[PDB]
Order: sequence, then C-alpha cells, then structure tokens
Amino acid sequence: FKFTAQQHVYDINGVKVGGQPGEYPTVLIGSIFYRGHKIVSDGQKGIFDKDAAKALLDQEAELSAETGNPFIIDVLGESVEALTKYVEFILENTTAPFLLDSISPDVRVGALKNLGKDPEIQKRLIYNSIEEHYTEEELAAIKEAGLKTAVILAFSKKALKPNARIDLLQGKDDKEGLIAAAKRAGIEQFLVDPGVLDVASNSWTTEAINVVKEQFGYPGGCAPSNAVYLWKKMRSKGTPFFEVAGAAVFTYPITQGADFILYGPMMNAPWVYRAIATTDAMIAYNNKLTGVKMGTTEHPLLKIF
Amino acid sequence: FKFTAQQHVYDINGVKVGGQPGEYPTVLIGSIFYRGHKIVSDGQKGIFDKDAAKALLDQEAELSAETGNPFIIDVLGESVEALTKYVEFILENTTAPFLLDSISPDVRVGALKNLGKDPEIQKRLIYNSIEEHYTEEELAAIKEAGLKTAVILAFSKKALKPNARIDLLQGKDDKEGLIAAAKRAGIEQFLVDPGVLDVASNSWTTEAINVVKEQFGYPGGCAPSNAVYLWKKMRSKGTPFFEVAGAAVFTYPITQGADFILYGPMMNAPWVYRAIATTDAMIAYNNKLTGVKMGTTEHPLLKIF
Ligand SMILES: C[C@H]1CNc2nc(N)[nH]c(=O)c2N1
Ligand SMILES: C[C@H]1CNc2nc(N)[nH]c(=O)c2N1
Ligand code: NA
Ligand code: NA
Repeated sequence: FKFTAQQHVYDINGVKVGGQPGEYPTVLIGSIFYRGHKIVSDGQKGIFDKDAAKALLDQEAELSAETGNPFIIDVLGESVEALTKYVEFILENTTAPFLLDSISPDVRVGALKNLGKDPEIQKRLIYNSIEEHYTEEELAAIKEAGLKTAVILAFSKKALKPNARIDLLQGKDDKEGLIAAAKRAGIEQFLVDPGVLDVASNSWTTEAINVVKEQFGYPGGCAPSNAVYLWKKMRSKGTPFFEVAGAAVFTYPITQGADFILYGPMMNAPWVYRAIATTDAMIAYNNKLTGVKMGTTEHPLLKIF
Repeated sequence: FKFTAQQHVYDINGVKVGGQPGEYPTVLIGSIFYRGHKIVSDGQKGIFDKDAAKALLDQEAELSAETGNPFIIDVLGESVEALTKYVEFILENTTAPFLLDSISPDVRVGALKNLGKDPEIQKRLIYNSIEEHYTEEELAAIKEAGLKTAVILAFSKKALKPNARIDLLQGKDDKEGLIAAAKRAGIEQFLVDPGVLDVASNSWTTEAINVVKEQFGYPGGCAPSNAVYLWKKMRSKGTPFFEVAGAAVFTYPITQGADFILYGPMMNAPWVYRAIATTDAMIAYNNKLTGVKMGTTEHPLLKIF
C-alpha cells in the first residue's frame, strides 16, 4: 500500500525520517536517564555513570551500523539541572539527534534556557513534545532556542478515535491546531506521535498514523514502551517471553507504515533492533511488486541476511 | 484490514479458523515428529517418547487456554509406518485437529490408506497438502478417506510472485489449479498456504494471502519456520535475538489479516503464543473501526492483560 499525500522526509543531522512504506528504515528512539534508570544515582543533580552512558550510545551506533536503522536518543530528565547536564553529555558523546524530554514542561523549558540558541541545538535537538496542554511560555522557550523540529503529540484523553487527529493537528472551532502552535514557535518539521494509551490501543495509534501520512504526509510514529512495561503479566515471565511480546508491540506500527518508534530503555536495543530490522526488510521486499524505490542502500533488507 | 469477499469460517473439530481480521484469534500450528525431532528414537518405524510427546501436547493445551489461540497439530512423518503410528497417537492423546504432513506424497497417501474410513479422521485430519505435484491416485485416496479439509499449498519455484501463486490456486491455461483439484477429491474447506520462499519474501506470501481473502474468502496462512531456521546470520546471534526475529516473521502475516501460522517445532510454542496473542489483541481492538464483531469470547484481547 502507498499513501496519497507526498510524504515529508526530514533530514535531521543526517537521520532520514518519513517516506512511503519501505522507502526508509524505521528510526529507533531509545530512552536514557528515564525514571529509575540504574545509571543515574541522583536525578535532581544529574549524577550519572558516564562510562555506562557512553557504552549505551556506542552499542546504539553499533546496532544501527549492523541493521541500517538510524537512531535518535530520547533524553529524559526530572530537573533542569539534570536534563541540562544529560544534554551536554549527549551532544559530546554521540552524533545523533535527540529528544529533549521530561514529564514536566518546566524542566524542558529551563533546560532550553540553559542550552541557548546554539546552532547545534537547532540541528540536533527535537522538542518532545508539543501536546494538547502546551503553554505560551513553552512556545516562547522553543522559539528563543531557535528549534526547528518537534514531536507533535497528537493525543487527547478526550479524543481517542484516529480521525480526531485531523482535529488536534489542524485545529477545530476556537482551538488552535498543534501544527499551528508549533509553527508559531518557529518549528518547521513535525514528527507526529498520536500517543499510546495501552498495548491493545496501539492499533488505534497506528490507524491515526495512517490517517496522518495519507492526508498530510508528516512522518508518523509512537511510543508503546510505557504500555509494555506496565504489562507485568508478560514482563515477569522473563526471557524470551517479554522480548517477543515487546517485539510484537513495537513492530506492529511499522507493519502499517509508521516511520519511527520510541522503544523505551536503550538496554533493550539489542533485541529491538533485530526485531524491527526484520519487519523493515519484509516491507521493503514488498517494494519489488509496488515500484517504491528504497531511498537509501543502508536498509535492513540489504544488510541483515 | 477488512477484506472484500465474504469470508469462510470453518469449524474443524471445535477449532474456528478464518474470518475478517479480529473476528477469530489466530490458529497456531506446531510441528511434532519433524526431521531431527529428538523425542523420536526411530523415524522409520515411528518410535518416540510418548510421555515427552504428551507433555508437548499438554503444554499446547495450556498455552491455548492462556491466550485463546486455538491449535492444530502439524504431524510429520518420513515413512508410512511412522506417520500412521503418529496419527494414531495424536488421535488418542489430544482432541485437536491435525495436519497429515509429509514431504513425500507416497507417505501421506500410504498413511491415509492405513486409516480407512473413519468419521473421526474426516473431522480431525487435514490433508497437508494439495500441491503442484498432485496425482489422481492422491485425489482418489483423499476421496476414499472422505476428507473434507485440506491445506492448499501454492509453494512453487515456478510461481514466485503473489499473482502467480493465485494462478496456481485458481487455475490458468491448461491447468485446473489446486482448489479445483481439491474439490475433485471431495474437499470442501480450503486452508490456503502460499508457501514461504525465504524470510524477506514473507511479505509476498502475505500479499498472496491478502488476494486469497480479498477474492475467495478462504482462510489463509503460512509456515515461515524453515525460512527462519535457515537464516544463519540471525540464528547465530542466539537467544533472544533469534526468537524476536522469528516473532517479527510469524506475526507479520497476522498484522496483514492472515488466519493461521504453522510456527515450526512445538517446543517454540511458549514464545510463539505470547507474540501472536499480542498481535491478535491489537488487531481485535480495531474491530469497531472495521465493522467486525468478535466471533468468540475466547480471544487474546480479553485474556492476556
Ligand atoms: C508517557 C508519555 C510521555 N511522553 C510521551 N512522548 C511521546 N513522544 N509519546 C508518548 O506517547 C508519550 N507518552
Ligand atoms: C517444504 C514444504 C513442505 N510442506 C509444507 N506445508 C505447508 N503447509 N506449508 C509449507 O510451507 C510447506 N513447505
Ligand atoms: Na520505513
Ligand atoms: Na514453504
């Protein structure tokens, strides 16, 4: 299958994201310094294990080289001080783009103030995320940092149907759309994430991704890890049961044309990359019947066999 | 996915198979007494550890109870003598339907002849398979046994592309095709398996399944285990990498609306059921979007969380 809209393919410091099914490999987004991450000893001051963090980043680079799946790092923090330090470390110790991420918007806003309108921030930092409850001070922070790419979290607990994402992105009635809000902040590139409520509802998330790509052509993706980790019935079963269940959840959106996955903690990268690459390879092989051309030779189909 | 044709749903000795995506859970088909199966001490005579075989069958029943995925046993043999004994064992030690499977048509036919005319065989034995090399002797043996369900296997190296596999199924030119052959044998229920040439082309396998369900409405599925076990680069990585890659392969057809998977050796059931059930749960959550109703309460969506 193909989408009618011309697909936007962004190039974020060399990472290509978007396209028609099978054109580009899935972009994989692994979390670091998340709540409970054992490499963080003090999440307020940002005391973390530099060697362990570097080893995760090097592992990510190695797996990416092996499969062809590009990576963007999801950098989480619980305080301005911590997130600032984490970002400084990531800037120095990988080349990847990264999500500036926090549960608390004020942590993201304060970290942007510290980082400043640095050209490297413009090129590599992706704001996670412009969401339903965005504030004007947030948009001001984004603009003052000169950011160009954001995740648009097109999710509303009051708007669970896929088609509603037209409404969240474009606006409806007196509500500014999330795309319009992002554009007011100077964002030019929109990674659309419809949100995941729980494992089962990943199918609605994926349907939303399909509506977005079909009608607007923005890259579409999602973050099913939190749902998977809340699935104690599976996680407690150990290896390889947790990993194959996780693989089924994380690959599902890709099978319906999604472009990127936030797969949770980076420690799971070794199995996530192997599963996702498999799915990507099968999808691109289908291109041979559809006439879609691979956009890069650095693709799982050409690498993993 | 919702398919164009009215779907055929079969009830094979209590196993429902077929339908629109999300109607019924995936049917899982595990192999026993395959070449190299270590519980078999003599594959020519069909001598095996009956307790170990029963333990596999009991595990299958337990997993099926856990997830709601029904099971059919893939009973393999390399000799008439062996396959006859295996069938007799399966008849007595489970209530499940089963595939009468051999790579050798002479073995299938000989075994089938040994089993006579038996209503229990007619209800539970699924012929694996009507394939490109069928003979009139074979069709007549099937008719004598009074079988009503067969796997219709479009695996052919002269039919690589999906449409070529559909030509093998429906007939073309001077060939009646496999469905027509099966009907001459008195088969009334068709489990269509387009074959798996290799891992990447599982997407072509799946496209063939899609065309089958689109045009004919027969249940569709496939058997990707051999392709996965021959994937040396990924198998060499060990656990859990091999299993997650396997899970990506085995779940892919289900994500595109397929009805059953022959998942390989029964010893892999514990991880296969967990992956497949996950995919099934997500698909059934889509039911409201597609206009589909669950056909049973015994579905992963209602059991695995
Ligand atoms: C748990 C929340 C946190 N932040 C998120 N960010 C993205 N991008 N996607 C999500 O689903 C979520 N979910
Ligand atoms: C090698 C063949 C043997 N028999 C089969 N039976 C089914 N059902 N599916 C297959 O792929 C195959 N492959
Ligand atoms: Na892709
Ligand atoms: Na095959």
